[PDB]
Amino acid sequence: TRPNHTIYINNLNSKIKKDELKKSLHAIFSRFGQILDILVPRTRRPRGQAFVIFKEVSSATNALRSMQGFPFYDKPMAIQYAKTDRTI
RNA sequence: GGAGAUCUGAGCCUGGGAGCUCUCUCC
Repeated sequence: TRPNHTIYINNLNSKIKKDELKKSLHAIFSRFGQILDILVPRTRRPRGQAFVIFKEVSSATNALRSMQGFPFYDKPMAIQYAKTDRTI
């Protein structure tokens, strides 16, 4: 995998409501750059993943470096570049 | 077809979870 506009975040707290997770993620990650969209897809098992789609790849690069393993609702976030870029 | 719904709908797969499908609601 190589850098792209989208970061993949998992190990998120499954006990937090979706919309509050999407809101907090936006508030925390927006400092790195403009966010085009935040996705918290409906998993078969309880939600524990999200995609943050930045406008520039550099914003994703810095977002991934800074927030790697950072506590988030009492859990360290595991961050990667999204397998497939989710920008349309 | 599209958009949603399960720690608060379900089966299978996996067995160190970015899997497949169904069901329901709305358009």
